[PDB]
Amino acid sequence: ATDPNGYIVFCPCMGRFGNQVDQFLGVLAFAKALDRTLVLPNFIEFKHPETKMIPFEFLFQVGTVAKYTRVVTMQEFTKKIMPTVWPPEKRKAFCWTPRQEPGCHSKEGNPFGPYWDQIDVSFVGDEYFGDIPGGFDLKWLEKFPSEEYPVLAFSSAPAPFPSKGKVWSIQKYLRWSSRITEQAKKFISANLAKPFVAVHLRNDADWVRVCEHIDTTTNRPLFASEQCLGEGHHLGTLTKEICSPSKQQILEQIVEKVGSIGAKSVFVASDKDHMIDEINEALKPYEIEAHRQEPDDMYTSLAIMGRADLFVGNCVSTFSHIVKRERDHAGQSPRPSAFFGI
Amino acid sequence: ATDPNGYIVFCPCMGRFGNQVDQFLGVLAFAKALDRTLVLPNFIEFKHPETKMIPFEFLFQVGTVAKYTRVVTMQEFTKKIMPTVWPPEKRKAFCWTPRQEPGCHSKEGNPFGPYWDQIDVSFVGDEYFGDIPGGFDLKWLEKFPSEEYPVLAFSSAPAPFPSKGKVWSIQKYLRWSSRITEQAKKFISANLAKPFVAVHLRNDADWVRVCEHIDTTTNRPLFASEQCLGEGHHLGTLTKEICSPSKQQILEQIVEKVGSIGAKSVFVASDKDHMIDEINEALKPYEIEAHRQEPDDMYTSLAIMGRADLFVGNCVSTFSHIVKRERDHAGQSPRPSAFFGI
Ligand SMILES: Nc1nc2c(ncn2[C@@H]2O[C@H](COP(=O)(O)OP(=O)(O)O)[C@@H](O)[C@H]2O)c(=O)[nH]1
Ligand SMILES: Nc1nc2c(ncn2[C@@H]2O[C@H](COP(=O)(O)OP(=O)(O)O)[C@@H](O)[C@H]2O)c(=O)[nH]1
Ligand SMILES: [Mn+2]
Ligand SMILES: [Mn+2]
Repeated sequence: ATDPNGYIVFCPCMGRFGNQVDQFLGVLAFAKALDRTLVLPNFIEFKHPETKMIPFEFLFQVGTVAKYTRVVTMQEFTKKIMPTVWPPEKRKAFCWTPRQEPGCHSKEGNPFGPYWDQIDVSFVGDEYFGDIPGGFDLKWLEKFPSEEYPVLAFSSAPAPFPSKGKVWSIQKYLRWSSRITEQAKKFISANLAKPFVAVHLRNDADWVRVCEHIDTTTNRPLFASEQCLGEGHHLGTLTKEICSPSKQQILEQIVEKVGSIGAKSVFVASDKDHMIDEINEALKPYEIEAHRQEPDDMYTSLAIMGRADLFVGNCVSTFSHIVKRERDHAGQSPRPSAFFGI
Repeated sequence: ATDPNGYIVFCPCMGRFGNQVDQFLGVLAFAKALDRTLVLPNFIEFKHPETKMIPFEFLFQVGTVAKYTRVVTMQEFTKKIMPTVWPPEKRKAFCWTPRQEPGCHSKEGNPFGPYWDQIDVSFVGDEYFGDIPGGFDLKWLEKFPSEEYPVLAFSSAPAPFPSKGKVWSIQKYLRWSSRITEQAKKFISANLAKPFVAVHLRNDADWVRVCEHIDTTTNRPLFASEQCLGEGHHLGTLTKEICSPSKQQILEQIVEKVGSIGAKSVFVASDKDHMIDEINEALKPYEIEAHRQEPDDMYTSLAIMGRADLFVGNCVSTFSHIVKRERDHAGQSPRPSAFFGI
């Protein structure tokens, strides 16, 4: 049987993987609060000639996320549930309010178009929820009953971004697929003498520009920055030094952390410059080396960093934030983490 | 001296004139609640080779709107206030939350680009307000103090659409410019024997398509439809017959209303087909005629309809809704109105 309360389906249609996971935690909480089954999203990759959709279960374990709230895979929804529960005629798009005729416009642009195209979904009308007192920070049952609205479909994730502290613990329920876990275990065993320090070096050209725009006087959250500076930055000011450490600062801090734990190796995950030769020179006095995956597979890198004896991340990066939350919440006790410039 | 509490400036960047006015009422209420001076928006026309900005005071009287809340013209803001109060470096865009790197993207598309271009404004950073409990349905003072944030700038009007019943009475404070008022008075005196019925015929091709999409089972508000069917349509179901009356239905109802008030003329405002010859044939038994402006000037048409002995509008149209609110609220007592199919 299908869920009498109905379903929620959405596109994680903002940003790259760290942003998608950040909003997905909020959506999980939203679905549980509404008591509707969540269709697990396809994640989205952009580093290809075309946008590419990745099934949830390629990356994470369905069994584990189900321990938080009721879920179904996109494949089950698409093949088994949709045809009778949600036929083309009742496929309505849900959004906050009409936007610039005025409506949700759920399939314009990228990845909005390709995401819904992938599952052969087009929308035939709009439903608005901006007038519901409190929005999605959980009337919804009053406004959208299951019989007429079996599926709530959102082209934008119905979740805050950046994520609120309240949902960070939901990362406990995102467990890497067995394939990724095994790839991580194998790389560690073959390459990384323990204890090892794992570091995230976020350093592509677009990033340095993001950091150089930091306005220290207004000191607002930027992406994941509350993971080290607290809600609304109550613990301090976000600086360029934290957002984009100098090569010198990276080396000094890696060497310090190697010393602090008696590390026997270093793992580096990077979007661009892994600094392997530079780190290796700096580590010569300790007779250990830094190691990277070739090529650098983002998911296996996240998994390796979650398994590290010590993780040093980038406080602003939502990609680092995945690792921080996993280390904080996957187990019964947190595994230690630090951040550059903190 | 300038307002120590600061300013609000915004683009009425959604839809045509009826939509812009509908959101402007909500923005007026918002500015009064925040106790900031409102920069009066340029309105936007699209029926030209390029988007065209119209100063507020070309259409409405500054003196009258000021009786509701503190306001300044765009010209005063732009020439006298902006240069010292809000220089390029502190021009931040305000939006609900980051949108697809993630941010407000306040100048992408049309009329967003041309609107801010017109006043030589570019933005250098973003501020978000989605995390403020209750949104803009008036913490704002706590989050955005006047000293650092002298000007809150919104690329989307910080107001509901369609407008809520609570702000409809603000139309009392939108009084046509003396130029428009005089044009209306002259047309009435020269052409329209009293008492006269004024009708709004919304009938361009795009409109009939809007109406044909009506889902009577879900019966949600569509544009201005709550002006005749009440909040959330508590009074009835929106039909195609109400949204887009047949020519036959238009004629029958005009003749009925002419009879009801002993009308000595009819005025027709239309976006497309004024039906003058057809209405004239139908009015032959009464020996009166229907009259239109050539060309049909939308603002003078609104003003004429506000002055009519009886107005028959289109319940779905936000353009008709301007007339309904003016007739309800400009004076001490409402002037009578009706709608096709109601
Ligand atoms: N491979 C690999 N790609 C990365 C790394 N770091 C950042 N990227 C890439 O750039 C992206 C990040 O944008 P998002 O994860 O949203 O993280 P933020 O942009 O860091 O908040 C990440 O999905 C990968 O695609 C890494 O360590 N490895
Ligand atoms: N001139 C003239 N233009 C009209 C009339 N009615 C609708 N239009 C045009 O089509 C537009 C309406 O879209 P908007 O006013 O937002 O009204 P809705 O689209 O009717 O909610 C209106 O601004 C004019 O530009 C009319 O009676 N006269
Ligand atoms: Mn990013
Ligand atoms: Mn319209």
